[PDB]
Amino acid sequence: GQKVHPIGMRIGVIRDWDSKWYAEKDYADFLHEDLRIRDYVAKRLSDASVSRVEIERAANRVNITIHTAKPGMVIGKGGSEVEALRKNLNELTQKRVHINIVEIKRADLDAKLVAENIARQLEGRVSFRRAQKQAIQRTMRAGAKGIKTQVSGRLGGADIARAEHYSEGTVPLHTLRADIDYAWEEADTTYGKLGVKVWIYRGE
RNA sequence: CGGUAUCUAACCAGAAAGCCACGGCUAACUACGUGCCAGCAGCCGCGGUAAUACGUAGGUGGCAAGCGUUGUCCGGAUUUAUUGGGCGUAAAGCGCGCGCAGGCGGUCUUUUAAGUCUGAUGUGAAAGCCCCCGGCUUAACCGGGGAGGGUCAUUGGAAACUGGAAGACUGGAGUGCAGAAGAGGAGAGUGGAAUUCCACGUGUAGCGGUGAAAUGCGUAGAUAUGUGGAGGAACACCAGUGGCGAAGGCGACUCUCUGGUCUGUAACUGACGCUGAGGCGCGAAAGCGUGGGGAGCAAACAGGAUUAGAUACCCUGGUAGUCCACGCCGUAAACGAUGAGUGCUAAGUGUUAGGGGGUUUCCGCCCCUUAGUGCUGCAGCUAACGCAUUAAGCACUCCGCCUGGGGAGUACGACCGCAAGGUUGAAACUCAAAGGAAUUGACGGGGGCCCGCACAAGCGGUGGAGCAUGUGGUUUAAUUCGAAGCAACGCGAAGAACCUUACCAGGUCUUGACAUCCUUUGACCACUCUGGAGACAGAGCUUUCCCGGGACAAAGUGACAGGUGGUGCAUGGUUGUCGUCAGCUCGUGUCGUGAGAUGUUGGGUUAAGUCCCGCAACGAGCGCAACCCUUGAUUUUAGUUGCCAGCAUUUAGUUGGGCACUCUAAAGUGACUGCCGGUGCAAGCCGGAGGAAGGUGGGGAUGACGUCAAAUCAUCAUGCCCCUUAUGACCUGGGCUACACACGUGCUACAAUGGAUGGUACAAAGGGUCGCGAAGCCGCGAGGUGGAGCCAAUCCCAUAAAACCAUUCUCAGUUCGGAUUGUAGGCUGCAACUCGCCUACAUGAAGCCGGAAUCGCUAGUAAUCGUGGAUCAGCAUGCCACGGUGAAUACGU
RNA sequence: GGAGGAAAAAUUCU
Ligand SMILES: [Mg+2]
Ligand SMILES: [Mg+2]
Ligand SMILES: [Mg+2]
Ligand SMILES: [Mg+2]
Ligand SMILES: [Mg+2]
Ligand SMILES: [Mg+2]
Ligand SMILES: [Mg+2]
Ligand SMILES: [Mg+2]
Ligand SMILES: [Mg+2]
Ligand SMILES: [Mg+2]
Ligand SMILES: [Mg+2]
Ligand SMILES: [Mg+2]
Ligand SMILES: [Mg+2]
Ligand SMILES: [Mg+2]
Ligand SMILES: [Mg+2]
Ligand SMILES: [Mg+2]
Ligand SMILES: [Mg+2]
Ligand SMILES: [Mg+2]
Ligand SMILES: [Mg+2]
Ligand SMILES: [Mg+2]
Ligand SMILES: [Mg+2]
Ligand SMILES: [Mg+2]
Ligand SMILES: [Mg+2]
Ligand SMILES: [Mg+2]
Ligand SMILES: [Mg+2]
Ligand SMILES: [Mg+2]
Ligand SMILES: [Mg+2]
Ligand SMILES: [Mg+2]
Ligand SMILES: [Mg+2]
Ligand SMILES: [Mg+2]
Ligand SMILES: [Mg+2]
Ligand SMILES: [Mg+2]
Ligand SMILES: [Mg+2]
Ligand SMILES: [Mg+2]
Ligand SMILES: [Mg+2]
Ligand SMILES: [Mg+2]
Ligand SMILES: [Mg+2]
Ligand SMILES: [Mg+2]
Ligand SMILES: [Mg+2]
Ligand SMILES: [Mg+2]
Ligand SMILES: [Mg+2]
Ligand SMILES: [Mg+2]
Ligand SMILES: [Mg+2]
Ligand SMILES: [Mg+2]
Ligand SMILES: [Mg+2]
Ligand SMILES: [Mg+2]
Ligand SMILES: [Mg+2]
Ligand SMILES: [Mg+2]
Ligand SMILES: [Mg+2]
Ligand SMILES: [Mg+2]
Ligand SMILES: [Mg+2]
Ligand SMILES: [Mg+2]
Ligand SMILES: [Mg+2]
Ligand SMILES: [Mg+2]
Ligand SMILES: [Mg+2]
Ligand SMILES: [Mg+2]
Ligand SMILES: [Mg+2]
Ligand SMILES: [Mg+2]
Ligand SMILES: [Mg+2]
Ligand SMILES: [Mg+2]
Ligand SMILES: [Mg+2]
Ligand SMILES: [Mg+2]
Ligand SMILES: [Mg+2]
Ligand SMILES: [Mg+2]
Ligand SMILES: [Mg+2]
Ligand SMILES: [Mg+2]
Ligand SMILES: [Mg+2]
Ligand SMILES: [Mg+2]
Ligand SMILES: [Mg+2]
Ligand SMILES: [Mg+2]
Ligand SMILES: [Mg+2]
Ligand SMILES: [Mg+2]
Ligand SMILES: [Mg+2]
Ligand SMILES: [Mg+2]
Ligand SMILES: [Mg+2]
Ligand SMILES: [Mg+2]
Ligand SMILES: [Mg+2]
Ligand SMILES: [Mg+2]
Ligand SMILES: [Mg+2]
Ligand SMILES: [Mg+2]
Ligand SMILES: [Mg+2]
Ligand SMILES: [Mg+2]
Ligand SMILES: [Mg+2]
Ligand SMILES: [Mg+2]
Ligand SMILES: [Mg+2]
Ligand SMILES: [Mg+2]
Ligand SMILES: [Mg+2]
Ligand SMILES: [Mg+2]
Ligand SMILES: [Mg+2]
Ligand SMILES: [Mg+2]
Ligand SMILES: [Mg+2]
Ligand SMILES: [Mg+2]
Ligand SMILES: [Mg+2]
Ligand SMILES: [Mg+2]
Ligand SMILES: [Mg+2]
Ligand SMILES: [Mg+2]
Ligand SMILES: [Mg+2]
Ligand SMILES: [Mg+2]
Ligand SMILES: [Mg+2]
Ligand SMILES: [Mg+2]
Ligand SMILES: [Mg+2]
Ligand SMILES: [Mg+2]
Ligand SMILES: [Mg+2]
Ligand SMILES: [Mg+2]
Ligand SMILES: [Mg+2]
Ligand SMILES: [Mg+2]
Ligand SMILES: [Mg+2]
Ligand SMILES: [Mg+2]
Ligand SMILES: [Mg+2]
Ligand SMILES: [Mg+2]
Ligand SMILES: [Mg+2]
Ligand SMILES: [Mg+2]
Ligand SMILES: [Mg+2]
Ligand SMILES: [Mg+2]
Ligand SMILES: [Mg+2]
Ligand SMILES: [Mg+2]
Ligand SMILES: [Mg+2]
Ligand SMILES: [Mg+2]
Ligand SMILES: [Mg+2]
Ligand SMILES: [Mg+2]
Ligand SMILES: [Mg+2]
Ligand SMILES: [Mg+2]
Ligand SMILES: [Mg+2]
Ligand SMILES: [Mg+2]
Ligand SMILES: [Mg+2]
Ligand SMILES: [Mg+2]
Ligand SMILES: [Mg+2]
Ligand SMILES: [Mg+2]
Ligand SMILES: [Mg+2]
Repeated sequence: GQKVHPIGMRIGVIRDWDSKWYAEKDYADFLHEDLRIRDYVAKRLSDASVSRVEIERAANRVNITIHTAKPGMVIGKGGSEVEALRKNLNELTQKRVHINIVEIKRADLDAKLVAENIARQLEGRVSFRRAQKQAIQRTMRAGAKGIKTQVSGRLGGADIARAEHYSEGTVPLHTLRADIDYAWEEADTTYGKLGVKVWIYRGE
C-alpha cells in the first residue's frame, strides 16, 4: 500500500506554502520564474547545507529567504557570496532581488539535512546500517520525539534491491496536528541509485 | 689414546642466525597486485573490484642451531564404558514356549579352612622408573645405598562372609480340601438370515452402473413379485479400552475327549527355586505337493470409461486362491516399537472373577482384602514427548542385542527347503553428515466460528437490434509503443485532419534541430524578388550590444552533443491489489535446559485488538477512534455588487431608504448512550423523553506490518549494453480511422405512464481580458450582422429539462423507431478526399422488451431528467462535478 | 478431552 506525502497532507492545515505570493493573469510565468530561481539557488549553494527557500513578490520586487544551517558559507566574509548570488539572480529574473539569510539552530532536527548527511555517507561507501543508526542517535539526542529512516535500492552493490528502515520513538503519521517533517534524497552510486527517506516527528 | 683433556699469556666486537605462523580453533595486522583466474587448505571454508585466509613488502608472535612437512603409536575417545555407556520414539529386547550344560540362590545351629584376611622363611639377576646421598666447573652422564614389582613355593594363625558335610524351620515352591469364571484346544452332528443357480405362475420395456457415461443383461422376455429345489462360505442382536491363551490367535447351537488360571483353608512335603547359550516344539497371511469342494469375493486377464498418455484409481465379467484332509514352508509395523524373576515406593475414580464385616426382615447400601483390566495424577526419571504400584522410579540374578549413513541384509562359503527362499554374514569404495523431540513462520485439492450488496428478498439492466468506442484477429508500405484473470480492454490519451507522431514512402543534412568551451567578427536575426511540394538554395535593402567584463550573434574546427534504442528480472521515484481488511509490536514481570511462551488464549459485545468479564500478568506504542473538510439547527460581529418588511417611486429591487428577513463568512454553541424504564455481574442490547439532529446523524480526505521478481527504462532520473555520414536531424504525402469475423464498456429505441403542436412554472454548481459576448435587424434552420455591459455577489454564458395545462393521434412495424443514402448549405481552420461537427428537404433499415447466462444498488440510494467544467481553432454517447423528481426489499446464513 | 462403532457426498490440471 502507498502513503501520502506527509508534507502534502499538512499544507494549509498546520503548515504553510513556500511561495507566499498572490497573482492572476501572471501566474504561470511567476511560477516558472520561481522554479528557475529555486533550481539555480540549489545548484549554486550545494555544499552550504541549505534547508529551505521561500519566495515572495510585491510590485516588481522578489524577496528570497534561505533558511540554512551554516550562514557563514552563504553570507560571506562581508557580502561576497550574497552579492554574487543577488547579481546572478538579477540577471536571471530581470527584476530587483533582495536576499535574506537566516540560520537554522538545532540543524539535526531538520529532515532534509539529515537525509543529505546519510546520502553523503552512503556515496562515500559507508555501511547503510551504520549511517542510519548514527543519524537516528544524533536526531534523538537533539531533542526530537520521533525518528524514522529508510534506505532502498541495490544495498551494498547487490544484484537484487531491497529496503531497510529503522526508527526510534513514535511518528504518528495519521494525526493531522502532529508536525512531521519529511525528506527524500538520492545517493549516486556506481552500482545504480539509492533512495533515502527520513521522517522526523518534532514536539508539535 | 696423546702434547689429549687442562692451564698460562697477547689481540679482537670483530670471524658466527635461521625456520614457521598471524580469520576462529591458537599467541600475533597494514598496504600493494590479482580477480571463482592464479591459488591456499587439518576443519569451518576463502578467491566473482575495498581479500586482516591467494603472492609480495613492512610489522608482530613462537622456537632457536635449529625450524617445518610426512609416516607409525598412545591421549583427547566414556568412540567396546571392570574402573566408566546403553536398548518406548535416535543404532540396539530373539515372534513365543519346553528345557540340557552353565550363572545365581529363603532362615538358624554344629563342624571343615577350598575361596577370604594375616605373620614368618626362600625367591622375583644386573641394568631401567622412583627416594636419599655423592663424583665430573653445572647439566646430560656416572657411582653407592634404599624402595617398588607375584591370584609365587614351605609353614603358623582367625572363622564374619561365599563354598563342603550333618541337622533344624516355613515366608519361596508344590500337593491336599471347598468353591468360581471363561470366543482355551481337538472330534462328530445340527440351526436360521442372506447371496447365487435351476423349474414353474403374474406382468411389460427396460434393468444395472457412474462425477457423467459406456461395456453388460433384456421382446428367444428380463428387472420385479410368489412357490419349490440344489449347493457353498460366514455366524446379525448378545458385544462391553469385556473374557481366555506363552505367542500367533479364539465369537451360532449340542455332545465327547482334554490344557491352564483365580479365590477360600493351613491339612501335607520341606528350598524341591530363577534364568537359561546349543537343542526340541508352536507360529497371522501369502506360497508349495496330493485328493476333494467351489455360493460370494477376487491377484493375473479382457472389455468400457477418465487422461496429453493411464500397463492405474472407477464400471462390467473373470482364473488361481480364499474352504476341507494330510505334508512342507518358518516370515510380518509377529508392536505395549517396552526380555524373564523378585521386593520397596502418595492418592482419586470405573470395570471383571472371588472372599470377610457392618447397616438392613430380604433387597440394597457402606467398609476391608486377593487376582486381572482402563483413566487422571505425587515423589522420582527423561533431550523432550512423556512414564509414574500393569514404571520408562529405586535395587539384585540370568539371557539376547547395539557402536556414523550408503554399499547391504548384498557377495563368497556353509546348513535347511520340491521350489519360492530362510538362518549365519562381510569387504573394496563413497559421504560429513544420517537421525530423535520440540519451536516460530509458510503452505494443504484439513476443520470450526465471524464478517462483506457474497448469497437470499427486491428494482433496473447486460446477452437480442442499430450506432459510438477499446481489444483480439486479419489486412497493409505503415496500420507506432505500452496494459493481459480478479488487479488488461471509453485503459496511458483532460481532444490523432496538418502539428501532436514516436510508424511508412519519397526528397534532403552531417560538431549537427538542442548545450558548454575554443579562433576570427561582433547585434544576429527579420523583409523583398527568383526556383521548389516543402526542407532548402540565389540576388538587394540589411542587423541599431551595452558598460577589457558579461549574455546574446555569424562563420571554421574539435572536445563533444543526440537516441520515445534494449533490459521494470540491476534500480530511484510514483501506483494497483487484498482492503479502511484489523492487525503489528515493545517495556517490566513470571513459565520453559533451550530456541521460545504469556500479555495477544476463553465467553460475550462492537463498525473495529471497540469494550467488558474471566485468567500470571501489569501497561504502553504504531494501526481503529479523535484532531482536518463538507452538510443538517442556531448566536454575535458585517451590510455591498446581496435582501425588500413596514414606506414614496419604476417596464421592472428600478430610484430614494433601511439590514427587519433570506444570504454571504469569520468566531462560537450544540450530541455525549448525556437523562428514564427494562435486561445484564459488567460491556452492551430493546424501547422512552427532550431536541434541528440519536446511537461513530450523512458523506469525504486519511490506506499500518506485508503479498504478487504485479505496472511503468515512453513523465522524470539512472548502472550496464548498443548506433554515431545514423537507431541522430529537417520536410511534403500517407497511416494510427483498414474489415470475412469474436469479446469488453456505453448511447438510442422497440411506443398510449406514449408521439406531434400550442401555452406555461421551479435549480444548483461553475467559466469569462490576445475572453464572455446583450439589445436590435436578416435567415425555415445551423447561423450572420451589431457592438452594449463586464478584470465581475454588479455584466455575459443562460433557453434548465423532465413535471403541469389544452387540442390531436387511437394500437397500426404505425403520426413508433431512427440507421442508411441523395441534394443544398453553416462554421473553425493555410487546408475538411482519405478523416471534423452542425443544419434544411427527401429516404425511412433493423427493432414487438431480448436464449443459456450475467451486472449494479440498503435511502435522498437505485431509477430517471437536464446543467457546468478540464483538455480544446473545431471536434465526446467518454471523464469529472451540479442540482429536479424520487422507490422496492432484506424472513435469513 | 480420551477410546469404540459408523453413515451420505466425490471430474482432470496448475
Ligand atoms: Mg493503496
Ligand atoms: Mg507520496
Ligand atoms: Mg511517503
Ligand atoms: Mg521502491
Ligand atoms: Mg700428536
Ligand atoms: Mg689444550
Ligand atoms: Mg699478539
Ligand atoms: Mg688485531
Ligand atoms: Mg679473535
Ligand atoms: Mg677487544
Ligand atoms: Mg661484535
Ligand atoms: Mg650462525
Ligand atoms: Mg597472505
Ligand atoms: Mg617479514
Ligand atoms: Mg621474528
Ligand atoms: Mg579408552
Ligand atoms: Mg552410548
Ligand atoms: Mg532393559
Ligand atoms: Mg529404532
Ligand atoms: Mg516382545
Ligand atoms: Mg524386531
Ligand atoms: Mg522367547
Ligand atoms: Mg545348570
Ligand atoms: Mg547362602
Ligand atoms: Mg633389580
Ligand atoms: Mg644393561
Ligand atoms: Mg654435584
Ligand atoms: Mg640414571
Ligand atoms: Mg644408581
Ligand atoms: Mg643401585
Ligand atoms: Mg620405590
Ligand atoms: Mg559358622
Ligand atoms: Mg504359597
Ligand atoms: Mg424371479
Ligand atoms: Mg515336618
Ligand atoms: Mg536358541
Ligand atoms: Mg494360508
Ligand atoms: Mg492348495
Ligand atoms: Mg474389479
Ligand atoms: Mg524378523
Ligand atoms: Mg519388535
Ligand atoms: Mg523387570
Ligand atoms: Mg488393578
Ligand atoms: Mg498417567
Ligand atoms: Mg528411557
Ligand atoms: Mg533433524
Ligand atoms: Mg511446526
Ligand atoms: Mg498465525
Ligand atoms: Mg485454512
Ligand atoms: Mg466480499
Ligand atoms: Mg448483502
Ligand atoms: Mg453485488
Ligand atoms: Mg439476488
Ligand atoms: Mg429487474
Ligand atoms: Mg443496473
Ligand atoms: Mg445506468
Ligand atoms: Mg456474452
Ligand atoms: Mg453480439
Ligand atoms: Mg447489436
Ligand atoms: Mg449489443
Ligand atoms: Mg442511433
Ligand atoms: Mg462519440
Ligand atoms: Mg490488432
Ligand atoms: Mg504485407
Ligand atoms: Mg509489419
Ligand atoms: Mg495496440
Ligand atoms: Mg514496456
Ligand atoms: Mg478496485
Ligand atoms: Mg478492470
Ligand atoms: Mg471506465
Ligand atoms: Mg485512437
Ligand atoms: Mg508529418
Ligand atoms: Mg548518452
Ligand atoms: Mg540489465
Ligand atoms: Mg520493460
Ligand atoms: Mg524496479
Ligand atoms: Mg516490478
Ligand atoms: Mg515484465
Ligand atoms: Mg517498483
Ligand atoms: Mg521478466
Ligand atoms: Mg490481508
Ligand atoms: Mg494479517
Ligand atoms: Mg497477533
Ligand atoms: Mg495460545
Ligand atoms: Mg487499540
Ligand atoms: Mg482515522
Ligand atoms: Mg446557509
Ligand atoms: Mg429516541
Ligand atoms: Mg463526519
Ligand atoms: Mg515482471
Ligand atoms: Mg497480478
Ligand atoms: Mg502480469
Ligand atoms: Mg510488461
Ligand atoms: Mg534510455
Ligand atoms: Mg528516461
Ligand atoms: Mg509507456
Ligand atoms: Mg518502452
Ligand atoms: Mg509521453
Ligand atoms: Mg457510462
Ligand atoms: Mg438508458
Ligand atoms: Mg418520429
Ligand atoms: Mg411543449
Ligand atoms: Mg428557474
Ligand atoms: Mg447561477
Ligand atoms: Mg469553456
Ligand atoms: Mg453554456
Ligand atoms: Mg443553465
Ligand atoms: Mg417497417
Ligand atoms: Mg448518415
Ligand atoms: Mg467531409
Ligand atoms: Mg476530415
Ligand atoms: Mg427529415
Ligand atoms: Mg429506398
Ligand atoms: Mg421485422
Ligand atoms: Mg406494438
Ligand atoms: Mg449481482
Ligand atoms: Mg451497505
Ligand atoms: Mg440516466
Ligand atoms: Mg432521453
Ligand atoms: Mg443531457
Ligand atoms: Mg445524464
Ligand atoms: Mg451539458
Ligand atoms: Mg459539457
Ligand atoms: Mg471545446
Ligand atoms: Mg457526456
Ligand atoms: Mg456527437
Ligand atoms: Mg449518461
Ligand atoms: Mg442483508
Ligand atoms: Mg474416535
